[PDB]
Amino acid sequence: PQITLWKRPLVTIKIGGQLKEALLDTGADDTVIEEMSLPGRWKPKMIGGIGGFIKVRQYDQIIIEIAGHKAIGTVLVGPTPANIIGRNLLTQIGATLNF
Amino acid sequence: PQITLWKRPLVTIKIGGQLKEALLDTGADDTVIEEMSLPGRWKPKMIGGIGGFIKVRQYDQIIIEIAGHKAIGTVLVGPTPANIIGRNLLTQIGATLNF
Ligand SMILES: CC(C)(C)NC(=O)[C@@H]1C[C@@H]2CCCC[C@@H]2CN1C[C@@H](O)[C@H](Cc1ccccc1)NC(=O)[C@H](CC(N)=O)NC(=O)c1ccc2ccccc2n1
Repeated sequence: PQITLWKRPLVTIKIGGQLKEALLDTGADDTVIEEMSLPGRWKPKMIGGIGGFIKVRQYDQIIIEIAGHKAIGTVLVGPTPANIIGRNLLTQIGATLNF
Repeated sequence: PQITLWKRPLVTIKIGGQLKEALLDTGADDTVIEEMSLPGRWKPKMIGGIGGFIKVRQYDQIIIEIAGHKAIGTVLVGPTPANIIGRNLLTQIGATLNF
């Protein structure tokens, strides 16, 4: 598909057995998902945005479907205002920015 | 060009006649540049990211070249951790996401 940028590039994702809407984000190194009760072990992390840092839980090898494309990788969970799909997963679904 | 996402999508911009590096950022509504002297009228604004909100100077109708493509639009100048080109200017240069 092709997604224009007139509006936020939101797509449906499936993670942890739940459907969510998430932003396809070339500016994000990492994938950050709003607080949800994912099972298993995690590692503490702090990540940096425009306004400072937030505390997140780092989960590895998380199964995650993005606009119908399967992916697996690291997902950070914590108190974000948007679910964001960053480059660690955008590469897995073969996304490019084109102009 | 077609830009893959294994690395940060950094390009050269020209703003105020000065060359800078900036991130092509589909997750950003707005374009935010580090503190600089910039010819133009500005008004105070607040914008949010992960981590919270910051104060910026909003400059409208600024000429900016992005990877050799012309845009003229709103640039926010302030203590951003990084120079980001958001959707307001990505749309001007005809950028899309593809997968
Ligand atoms: C997600 C994370 C891994 C932490 N990465 C980042 O946050 C990196 C950090 C980099 C260094 C600091 C400068 C910004 C760049 C790019 N960002 C990605 C970048 O795409 C980031 C992702 C994002 C989207 C929505 C909400 C929050 C955060 N967007 C932003 O920082 C832009 C800034 C702007 N235009 O005003 N924010 C928004 O466009 C935006 C939209 C909705 C919101 C609702 C509530 C609160 C804040 C909201 N911010």
